Amino acid sequence: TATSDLIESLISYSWDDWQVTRQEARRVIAAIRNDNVPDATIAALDKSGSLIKLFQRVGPPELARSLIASIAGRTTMQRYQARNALIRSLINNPLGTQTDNWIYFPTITFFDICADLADAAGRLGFAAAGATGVASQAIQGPFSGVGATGVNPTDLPSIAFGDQLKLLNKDPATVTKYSNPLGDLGAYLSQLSPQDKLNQAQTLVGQPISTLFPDAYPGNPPSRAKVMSAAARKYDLTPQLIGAIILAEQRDQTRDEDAKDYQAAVSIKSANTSIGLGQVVVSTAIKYELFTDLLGQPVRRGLSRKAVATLLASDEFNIFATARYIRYVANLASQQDLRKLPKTRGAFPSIDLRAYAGNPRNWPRDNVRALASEYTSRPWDDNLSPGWPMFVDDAYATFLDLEHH
Ligand SMILES: [Ca+2]
Ligand SMILES: [Ca+2]
Ligand SMILES: [Ca+2]
Ligand SMILES: [Ca+2]
Repeated sequence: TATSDLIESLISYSWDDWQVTRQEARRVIAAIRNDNVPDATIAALDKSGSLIKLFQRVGPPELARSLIASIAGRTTMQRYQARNALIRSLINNPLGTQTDNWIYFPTITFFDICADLADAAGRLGFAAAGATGVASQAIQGPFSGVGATGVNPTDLPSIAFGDQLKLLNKDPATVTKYSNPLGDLGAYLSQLSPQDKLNQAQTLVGQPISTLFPDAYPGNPPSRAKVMSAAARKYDLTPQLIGAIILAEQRDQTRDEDAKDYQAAVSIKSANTSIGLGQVVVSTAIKYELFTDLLGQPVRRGLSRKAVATLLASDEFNIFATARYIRYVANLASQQDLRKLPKTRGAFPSIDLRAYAGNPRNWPRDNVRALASEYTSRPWDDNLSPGWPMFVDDAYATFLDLEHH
């Protein structure tokens, strides 16, 4: 193909030219991504013995990641040929892609994640690129975590050593610095205009996902909204309900909290923190296999705890995890006997347990309120979160209003 022709030239050596430079590698990657016949291109490269050379010669891990994610993402019928060539290419024991943010994924696992993600994105309808909807520039206070800013938790600088020492000694002032920013939830909402609220919601859903696998997508990363819609369809939810849960968490989130969430989880301590958009707890993601619909069993079986924590920092994995767990909680609700949940019935008298089995568009508002309690706290133990239900319900009202807009 025209693309394989160019790639063969770019990776070749000459009288001069004893290396595939970073710029040549970038051109190769762009050619792969711009290609209208990617399977044909891979077939041609393999036939000429150039496929293994391609993987071996694109050296810096950051470029290897882009190359491998792009090829895994674009291939269908030649998927196996690419994977096999990648495997053969690693015989001289390169770092491959296993560095930096991706140090918890072996190189072949990186390929397999990208293949599964691209396939999921295609099948579930979130492959298509979103606009560069604007992120918040905030660096502290409520609504300054990744939901607002698009700054990935895995990209945040190491917490200052002085603070790590204070956090270790459980210093009140420093703990607060890295914890939930909101005390009185209702007081927080009371200080926002309707327009402020719609703005937050739009900021959250309108911007591209902060993803650890951007080149697995055919173009630019999809909007949060698109991924939330895909998850809503997969789990019989709505983007308004998923968005309400996430907007509540993100209002009660800061940049510093994000840094602590991630860094503690992958430290030698392997802390069980809540991570990312939906503040999914690492243990919950493992207990309930929350990536089931984006990653195959072979990939999931091999994931380390720290790999799981890292995936939770990738917005699309987090949105699917959040949504799958919401549907788990709703399904569990539908199996309950309301007579055995007198505190729940007391607090939410219009709760309809059977309705939980269906779509949120047909849920009473009390179902949204009760589920908010039972998302943040243990589900259906008849112990309720004090203020989370009205906090999420207000965000829900906003999404119904935004949906209105
Ligand atoms: Ca938080
Ligand atoms: Ca797979
Ligand atoms: Ca509970
Ligand atoms: Ca909307």
